[PDB]
Amino acid sequence: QGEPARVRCSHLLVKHSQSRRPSSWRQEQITRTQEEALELINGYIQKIKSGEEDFESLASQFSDCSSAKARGDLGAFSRGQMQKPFEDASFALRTGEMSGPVFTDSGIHIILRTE
Repeated sequence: QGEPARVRCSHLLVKHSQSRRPSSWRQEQITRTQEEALELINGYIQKIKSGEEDFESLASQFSDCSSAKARGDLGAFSRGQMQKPFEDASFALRTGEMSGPVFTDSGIHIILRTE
């Protein structure tokens, strides 16, 4: 009750060979396994938690989503606009919180709720 109509999120996507589209601006063919993507995701999370790296800086360098060009920013979205697992994870975050690994048809994500 009272939920905001929209949230704004940045994310870092690591695709794998069973992503809906196993290709990105980084690689014409993404051949890593889902487990390898999860290992990379957990490595990125650790780098962010330790303060060695900034979330948006990692997303701009390493996210397999075209939103890497926007430093991970997807913009604001309402319910029904993102894939259900991503939507649910996003709306479950408090503003400024970062998720753990989120599994979608696109790959594995880290999500940072920015608004």
